[PDB]
Amino acid sequence: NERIEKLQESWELDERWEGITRPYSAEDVIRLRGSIDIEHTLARRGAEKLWTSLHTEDYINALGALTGNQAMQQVKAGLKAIYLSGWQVAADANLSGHMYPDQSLYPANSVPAVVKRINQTLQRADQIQHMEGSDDTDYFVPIVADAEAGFGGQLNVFELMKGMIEAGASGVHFEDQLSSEKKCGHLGGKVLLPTQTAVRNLISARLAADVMGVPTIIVARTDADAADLITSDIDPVDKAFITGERTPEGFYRTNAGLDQAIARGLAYAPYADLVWCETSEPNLEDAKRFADAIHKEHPGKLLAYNCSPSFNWKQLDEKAIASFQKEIASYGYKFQFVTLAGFHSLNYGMFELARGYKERGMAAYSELQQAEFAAEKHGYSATRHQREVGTGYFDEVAQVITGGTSSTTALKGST
Amino acid sequence: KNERIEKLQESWELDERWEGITRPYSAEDVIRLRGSIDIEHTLARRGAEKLWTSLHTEDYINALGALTGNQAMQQVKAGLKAIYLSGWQVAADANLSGHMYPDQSLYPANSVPAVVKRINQTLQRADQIQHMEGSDDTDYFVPIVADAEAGFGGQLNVFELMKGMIEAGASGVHFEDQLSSEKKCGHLGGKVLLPTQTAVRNLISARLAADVMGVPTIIVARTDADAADLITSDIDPVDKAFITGERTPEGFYRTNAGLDQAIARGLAYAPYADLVWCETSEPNLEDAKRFADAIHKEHPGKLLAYNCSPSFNWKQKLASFQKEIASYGYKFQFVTLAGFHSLNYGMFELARGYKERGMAAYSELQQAEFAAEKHGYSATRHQREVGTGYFDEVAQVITGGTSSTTALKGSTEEAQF
Amino acid sequence: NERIEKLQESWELDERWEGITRPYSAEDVIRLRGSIDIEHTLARRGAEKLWTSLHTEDYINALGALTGNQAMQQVKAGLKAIYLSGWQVAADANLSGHMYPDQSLYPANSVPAVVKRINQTLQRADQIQHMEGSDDTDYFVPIVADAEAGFGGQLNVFELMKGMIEAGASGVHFEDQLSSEKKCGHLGGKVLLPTQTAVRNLISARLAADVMGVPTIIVARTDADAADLITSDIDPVDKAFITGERTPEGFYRTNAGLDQAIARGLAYAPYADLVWCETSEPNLEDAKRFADAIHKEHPGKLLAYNCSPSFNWKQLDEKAIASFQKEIASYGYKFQFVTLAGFHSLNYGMFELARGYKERGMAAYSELQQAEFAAEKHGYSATRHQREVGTGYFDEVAQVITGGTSSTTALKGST
Amino acid sequence: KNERIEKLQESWELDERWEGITRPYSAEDVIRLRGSIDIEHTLARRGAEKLWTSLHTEDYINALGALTGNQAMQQVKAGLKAIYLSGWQVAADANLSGHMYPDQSLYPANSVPAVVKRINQTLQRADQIQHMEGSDDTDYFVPIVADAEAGFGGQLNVFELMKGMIEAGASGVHFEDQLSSEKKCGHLGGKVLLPTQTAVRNLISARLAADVMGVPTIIVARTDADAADLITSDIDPVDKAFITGERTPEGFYRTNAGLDQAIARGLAYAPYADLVWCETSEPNLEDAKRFADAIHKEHPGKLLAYNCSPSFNWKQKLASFQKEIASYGYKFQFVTLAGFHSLNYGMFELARGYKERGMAAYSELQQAEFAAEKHGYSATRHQREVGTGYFDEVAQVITGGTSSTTALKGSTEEAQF
Ligand SMILES: [Mg+2]
Ligand SMILES: [Mg+2]
Ligand SMILES: [Mg+2]
Ligand SMILES: [Mg+2]
Repeated sequence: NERIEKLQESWELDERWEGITRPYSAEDVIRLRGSIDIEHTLARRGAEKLWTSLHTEDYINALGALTGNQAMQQVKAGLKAIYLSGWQVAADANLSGHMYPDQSLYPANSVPAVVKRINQTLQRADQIQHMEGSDDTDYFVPIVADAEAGFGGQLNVFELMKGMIEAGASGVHFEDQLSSEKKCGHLGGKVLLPTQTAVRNLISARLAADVMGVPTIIVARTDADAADLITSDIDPVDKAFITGERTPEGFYRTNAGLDQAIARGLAYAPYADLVWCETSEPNLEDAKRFADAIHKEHPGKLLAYNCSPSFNWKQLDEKAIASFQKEIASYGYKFQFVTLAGFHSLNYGMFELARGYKERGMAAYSELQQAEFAAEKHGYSATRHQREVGTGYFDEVAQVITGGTSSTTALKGST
Repeated sequence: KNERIEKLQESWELDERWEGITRPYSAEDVIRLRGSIDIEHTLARRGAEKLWTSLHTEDYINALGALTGNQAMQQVKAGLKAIYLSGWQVAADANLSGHMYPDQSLYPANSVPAVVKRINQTLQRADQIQHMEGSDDTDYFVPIVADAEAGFGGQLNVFELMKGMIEAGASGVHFEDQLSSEKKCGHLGGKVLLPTQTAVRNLISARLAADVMGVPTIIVARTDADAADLITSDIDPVDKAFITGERTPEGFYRTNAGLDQAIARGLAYAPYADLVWCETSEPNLEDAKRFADAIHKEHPGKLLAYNCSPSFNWKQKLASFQKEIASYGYKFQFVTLAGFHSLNYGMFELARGYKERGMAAYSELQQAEFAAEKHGYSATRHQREVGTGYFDEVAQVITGGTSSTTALKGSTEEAQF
Repeated sequence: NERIEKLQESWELDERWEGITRPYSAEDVIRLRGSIDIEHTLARRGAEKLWTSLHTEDYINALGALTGNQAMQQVKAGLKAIYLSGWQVAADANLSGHMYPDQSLYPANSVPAVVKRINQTLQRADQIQHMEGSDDTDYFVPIVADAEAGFGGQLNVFELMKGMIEAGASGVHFEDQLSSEKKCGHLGGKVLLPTQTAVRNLISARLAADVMGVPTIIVARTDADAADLITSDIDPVDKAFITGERTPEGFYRTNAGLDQAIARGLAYAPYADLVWCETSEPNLEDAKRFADAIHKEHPGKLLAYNCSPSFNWKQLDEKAIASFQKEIASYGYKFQFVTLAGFHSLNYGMFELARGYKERGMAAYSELQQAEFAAEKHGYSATRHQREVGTGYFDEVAQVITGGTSSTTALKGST
Repeated sequence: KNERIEKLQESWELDERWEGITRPYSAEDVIRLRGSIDIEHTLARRGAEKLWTSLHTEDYINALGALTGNQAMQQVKAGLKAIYLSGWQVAADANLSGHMYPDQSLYPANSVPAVVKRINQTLQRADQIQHMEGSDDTDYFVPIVADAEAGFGGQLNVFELMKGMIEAGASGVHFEDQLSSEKKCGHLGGKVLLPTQTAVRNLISARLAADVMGVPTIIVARTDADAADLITSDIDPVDKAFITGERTPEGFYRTNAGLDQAIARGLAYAPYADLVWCETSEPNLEDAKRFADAIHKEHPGKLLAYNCSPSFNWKQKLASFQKEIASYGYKFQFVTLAGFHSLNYGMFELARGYKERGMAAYSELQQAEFAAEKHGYSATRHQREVGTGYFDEVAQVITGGTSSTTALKGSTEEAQF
């Protein structure tokens, strides 16, 4: 009854949970935890640090990362969150090793492997700085990871959520698409789950976070803006949008648009810490519309916005773009992210370098290196590549093990 | 048995591929170790045949380090004729432990083979998108040259590692004469050489594995003996010329590190490898010429390999470097850590841009990506790049074309691109 | 047009494909293969060897294996196929490392990792025998692997099938359950896919087998015997069984039983090489019923039967059990398998050994060892444990590399 | 900094845990290497504390090799108080390459940690099923003792491996004094010893890693020097007593293999380990007594570890063996390859049964499983065993109990069991 107490208590009495329904008991959670409590330091400090930041910052902008090096540069650049894109993992970082489109094709433990990758890189960055006493950068920046539609049912979602926390994610996002026909937000052929089925996914995620004993941030996303199909008419709430027309597959045609997005947003809002409307373009008016509707029933709900590379941020005007993030943080969009920054950064950079190189050999490469040296004074250390990867950290381990007598120390003698 | 031994025996004596190569074992030994069936390894064969051919056809072949499928994919698209696979890059950002490590054989031994397989599956999906659309004649199956470090242990770990590289579809593999338990990056201190006889055993085990796998995989013998001023032992008469007599606390022996200790190693290894690589501390034309001249006196025409390392300050303005050393026999040239510097510098520049100017910094990259299209860059159309069109073609074939949930038709990539 | 030829030809003209519909062109397959052909020796010889065996044997009985050692003993015992149970992988051999029930909880590339495991063990067994010339056992025995419901949609099935072939499976089985609510055949709460959706999975698998250029054997399984729920009324064919009643989730109540099993079996039969009816008990009468109905429309269709450890093969009579397999091979069930033999073999053996050991120490262990020695003369080599794992094979590699001068050879000096 | 150094410094000087243990490094060094935060490792701590406690409380602790969660799970259920994790078994049937290997460090170095994590996740699910039902008071969190072989390389690979073991929730880890590139099973020929100073460095690196991970993980120093008649080098004065002068082609040195070379190693290692293990070629009571007496003269009460190996013909009928050697100080006793013999013999007996008598052979096993239930065997009810009841309880909590698709109600395990 005492482990149940120090849980039921926190719910009642913690501002962290104001405007959050949990339609299970603290008795249920402790029945599923098993007989002991396992601490998850990284995911707990993470969840706490992201929650603080979202209330103490004007807003928090992130870029997608599909490597720990990529995330380490985000953090050395001064970003205060990391976005783990399911698209990017599908494209270049999943456990199958295949390039896939964004249709839940990869094995469901792929994203959590990348979260652990990122945290292990950040820890090494922290270990190097600590040993040196060379700077006071907090490398443990919260990671917000894509759980797509949970890769199947309520129990897959549960397992996935447990995986994300084990890995040490600070926040996870679930979308109201059908796992079986899941797509990129900015592709056609999207299929919605009944509102109740999307709400059961969100309860599942939170119950998983409760069993793991961690206040992980849960983002509810809706695809209901473009999505004009749904799997069932079973929820009265959705009958308001169905035409009655049906595809061969059996799915139901629906009136997509900001109305459906808004219907989902208010339904999911009592079960999420942030709400996120996938949009087909970066329309300020629609962002404001979407926000207001949520805020009427859910005053000061933290909202999230995908500043998508699937948009042409130029066909949009130049001064509007410089001010977009500040402009939408205004409406309540306190977590903002460029989903595919890492994919475009990675492909653009290697294509331009390989072409410089094919055309002009090491001259081309010396342009990167020189660009690297000029960037040292701004906090780019990766130019000194052996230090960046912790060659100095492992030298110090060798000196401690050998009491200083090692002749095979790496850094002294290096060229 | 005599059946399979003879196809093998024939090819060893007839194919110009194995000219100037010794095998100190027999076809009978190879078939004894193979098992009762022959398993085909299509991409490893086609790659080894293509890489060899292009080494005897091009002025030279120049590569960059790839640490992801996408990176390798942009290298092919831009016109490069091989992919270098850096174990350093894998240590740092792409190994199966998920840790950031320095170049010291700390990662799990099957890591580079995993990245080889990744790269190959990316290239296969790139071809499949091209094939389906009949929209270009690009060969996306370019040879991968993979880092086997010092083999992660002895002669059997080398055997296993060499087999892994080939199953994953590597065309070339390099082994270095360092002690595995003390392995380092070429450009760090505290390198410990293996006795020469021991370095020769590893290249022999490497050739046994490729013969057993029935694939003519390229082997690059690498020596670290330019900067490495320790050897595990005085057992090999050939190494006594360079041993000072001084021992370390650990029991290692001091050697006179230099170009001569490298020339000694290069000539020991040249019979047992298809290319030879001397690691160097600076881009020195006269060391490269002397090392080449020393190798060509005993193996005229021997293919040589040069690491144009990012550990050097490319401020040698006396470019024209690749052409110059290619004229000395250096046909395979690669910038080991290109992938790490590209990825790392790239995100840092964008992230700093982003902190400062928000979505304006993102717009600049998009608009640089559109500008690269005339050069043949397609990743700005990213749904097509990762094969959304290919999986809609799979969907349409399964449903006979009634599929309602096809992806591209009604995507922001149709309207806005 | 010539790679299309040496495909369209095989279909028309190969007995292997008699009574098999492919509702796509050879043009479609070659459009998806890409520009070259990759040989898969193991999966091709496998598919050929299993197909031969099923026509040249009275029938083929298998046991479930969740390790390569387990499969090596099956083969040294004289079995001619191996059954890769999705249940067992869920229980003790999946890439997540968790014990799960049989509800598609594990990552979707888990089963193909176990097929590659098994083939790598068998190859080592073949390499040892070859080197020695000590016996002529064919260790490359066909593996028949569980693809559950494909872990999502038509494209997951496709990817999974490709995975199974890459791994070197000789046969794969897909079931007409909903991936999202998938269960063990012998559990409650089963949910059927529309017949057309189960038929699209099977086309998907075969198209994948066609792109991979391998005549992989495809088993269609139905859960329609116990399963009394279905996801949609969209297929006219299924309206014959729905009551019109609906659960909260939205699913449709159905009249389960041999009639529904038979409806699915004839629907799936033109798209599969074997048909398999999951049954709630080992009823000879129902097995015969099921067979006859299939054979009327599909004369001499190869059928498959799960002799399930979920049955009490004793509450069944003793002489009926000794003759069951021969009895049902009679009706056309030429592929028969004990799904969970490996799970029960593994848990029973370790529990009885640990208890013997707790009670009587090394005396207990010497009973196993003595049981092991008596079993040598029947073809159990694992008693000589260093040879079993290829210590001799790697010694011979060391002698070849060193030209015989090795002083660190393993076997000479062994105790 | 002084904060964290002192909790550490305190515990080293006060806790009876570290009595008779040297650290040749400082708390300051440990905190310098940790990073800026303390990460907790619950199962590694609770396990190390439980294993230590039970080693000072029980006549002795006896274990069998587990190579799967299920196997470990049956060992706990049957009443055993630890699980041995064999690297040999992992080589053979349970490593991350998926190959069958002999005991020679050919598998990927993160393999045993993966099996440690597997076993722990199985035990966690076993507890969760027990907890949910309030149906027994069994402690399923029994200490796992894991094989780190010779570390897969040098002092840094040992450091990394020791960290992996702890993250995965190992309670104890053993390191052996063999050369990694030549590692063997204890009972094969061609074992090559590391110089003593080198074996000591590895146990020091092992303790640094556990101190840095802030967990009191048990370390077992193992010596192979009873049968191993080669050493890599003559560098260590302590080893000159046993070196004959004869060198091998490879440069290894001949040593006088025996109990004396083992006693020399055991006493070198005892200061740097929590238990000491002498590998032996036969179950000899007088060697075990002499080895124990030699260790207890310098470290009275030192905990000792005995491998009751399946490589021996248990026909020593002069059982009562475990009690006898436990009386000599051998508190941790384990049958390394039990899991492999259990799994292998078990399927072969069943498969031969099955070829001969079909489903009658299966019925016998079922009926043996029912007979074991009175002893407390539950796996015959297999849907419950793998937690079908636990995931139906998860389903009911998510749906508030309207779930139609719960699994057990209307299963053959309800009716027929
Ligand atoms: Mg996504
Ligand atoms: Mg390297
Ligand atoms: Mg199954
Ligand atoms: Mg071992």
